[PDB]
Amino acid sequence: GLASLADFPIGVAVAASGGNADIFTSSARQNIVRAEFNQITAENIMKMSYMYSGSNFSFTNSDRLVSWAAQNGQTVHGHALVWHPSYQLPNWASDSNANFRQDFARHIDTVAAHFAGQVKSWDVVNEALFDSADDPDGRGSANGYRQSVFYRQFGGPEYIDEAFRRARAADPTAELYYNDFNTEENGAKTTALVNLVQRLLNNGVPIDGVGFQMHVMNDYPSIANIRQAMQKIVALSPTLKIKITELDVRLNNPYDGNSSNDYTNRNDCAVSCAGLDRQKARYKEIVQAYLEVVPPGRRGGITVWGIADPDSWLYTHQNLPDWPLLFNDNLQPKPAYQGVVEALS
Amino acid sequence: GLASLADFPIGVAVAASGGNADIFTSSARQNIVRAEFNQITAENIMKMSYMYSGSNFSFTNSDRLVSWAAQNGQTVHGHALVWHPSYQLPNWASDSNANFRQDFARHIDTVAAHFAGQVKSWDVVNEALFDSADDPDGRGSANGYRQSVFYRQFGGPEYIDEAFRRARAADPTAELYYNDFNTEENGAKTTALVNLVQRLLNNGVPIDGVGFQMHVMNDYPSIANIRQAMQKIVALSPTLKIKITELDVRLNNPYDGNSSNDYTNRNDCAVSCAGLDRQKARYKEIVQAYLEVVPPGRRGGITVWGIADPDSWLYTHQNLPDWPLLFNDNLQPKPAYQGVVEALS
Ligand SMILES: [Ca+2]
Ligand SMILES: [Ca+2]
Repeated sequence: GLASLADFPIGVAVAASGGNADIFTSSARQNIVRAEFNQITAENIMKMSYMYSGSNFSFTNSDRLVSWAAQNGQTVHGHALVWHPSYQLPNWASDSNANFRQDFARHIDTVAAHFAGQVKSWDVVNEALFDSADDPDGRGSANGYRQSVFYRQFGGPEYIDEAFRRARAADPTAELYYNDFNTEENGAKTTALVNLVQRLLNNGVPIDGVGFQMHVMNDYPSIANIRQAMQKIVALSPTLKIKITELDVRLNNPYDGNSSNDYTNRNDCAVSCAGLDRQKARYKEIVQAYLEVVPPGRRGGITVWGIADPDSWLYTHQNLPDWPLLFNDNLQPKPAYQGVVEALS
Repeated sequence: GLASLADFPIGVAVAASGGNADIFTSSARQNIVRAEFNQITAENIMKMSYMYSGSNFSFTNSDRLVSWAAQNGQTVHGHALVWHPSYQLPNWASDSNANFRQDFARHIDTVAAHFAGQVKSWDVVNEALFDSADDPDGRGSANGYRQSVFYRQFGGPEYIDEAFRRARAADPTAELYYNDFNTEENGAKTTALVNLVQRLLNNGVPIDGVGFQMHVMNDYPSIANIRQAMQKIVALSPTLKIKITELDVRLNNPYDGNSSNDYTNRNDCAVSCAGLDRQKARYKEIVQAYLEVVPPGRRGGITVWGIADPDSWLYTHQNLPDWPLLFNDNLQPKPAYQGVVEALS
């Protein structure tokens, strides 16, 4: 399948929290992963709070998934050491906690050391950049940075340098990624990414690569913008790796000022519609831009953000159905799957 | 069923956009509606852009639903004449449209007149108040108002006055509501709701009632605050109705700073768990508060926001499973349903 077409990881996000998408329980999903992919990212269960039972570390459920990957031909991309959303914050990660920096170091040291040579790569820090459309903390932009509890407790972005350094000491074999979304738009957040990254390289911070989420729509951003965004990063260093971490492709755009081109019914694109054909071309042109802009030896992987459309976070979004992935509600390849094969080939 | 225990509308949101929850297609859902409820709101298909095919009005799909309702014992609550989210804006509702005010008028006048004796009540304006959590326009607060396209085009909140006057002229029998969420917290948004409603009452605007969406969690906000919030609005006018429009109850609170009390697994509360028992009590206490606070005669209805848990918008939220409604994944009544019957009894 897909993995055989590339010399770098071709990954998928897997669910492990019950219900239909559960990788342990869905032997049909297992067989797609075994046939098509060679790396897994935990969709949720390696997020920060999942490392804890109250205040003790607890790795039973995540060790389960990593041991599954190992026996099923998959490396694992660890997602994620440091990330802000309150639902996944350990209980220590509070403005009130005066031992915050200590508990922050023990987290990185303990988790990275625990998975030492069982995980290929980490999102060491995820989503550190201010995003106008996504600021739950409310605080607005601090020089390009999100003012999350980590920023607030460290007084600045130096929690980023510290997470890299600590992870690198704890596991000297792990590929260490900075990961974020909307940095492919080639706008203000892409510029903040380049400055973020230049600063870490200037400081001697051990970062191995930059992760682009790539949660895109069929027709936005344009690929010239995605191309340029990636080019700008590849230019920063002779060595720095580029990984597409979270690739999914929305047929619907609710931000384009045009409600007349929206698919509003679940039946619209269950078998055949123009949007599925554009989706084949859109997956194709992104994987092409990747191969063209990212030299061999610096390709960290392409990962798609789930197995089958009904598993997707976006199978609904903005009160609109969508069909964002390579496999359809029946676990059958979509024209999207072909676009990726044609690009990789 | 529930509707037989009250002398005000006992309603439910129904889906009609394909898949499992589609009311035209699920005889099992139809039978539940016929048994339990006497009012429907369309979850989606009565939103603004659904009234159009391109630039022309198209009432075909919404007429089918309204026909459905009248045939199966249901009144209809219209949702909504005026609302900001971009996914549902007709093509006219643009800063680039020199005819905005004309197109705005023609929308209200046409849709209201078209449903005139067919829909009992309207959300006339929905979500006009600024919410710190929910500002996609990016503009912040203008004196407690959301600076939506309607607010910008009017230079202020007088689009609200106009929408109520035009609905009243176009369908003089419809009960005319203002609807909003987080106004039950008794915080800053309750205070802005107070200003909003005072102003309309002051201007002589024909508002009939205030809707509380009531998207709550098991333990937040407290019913003391929910009680006082409603009291504050009942206090404004000797005749203003109160309606519960969008009631659902989350077991998971990912805002309480504790990731140790979350249910992370779809199986957690599939059969029984403590959250389901609290949920019975939560539904019960909210309906009791309603009955206590809102005089008979001023009771606009209680509506629950969907039929069965998997139909719910919150069946997943913040990456966590949830179980928000009165019927379970198997269309069996949950303890939630008893809490309602108890409060109504
Ligand atoms: Ca669109
Ligand atoms: Ca919680």
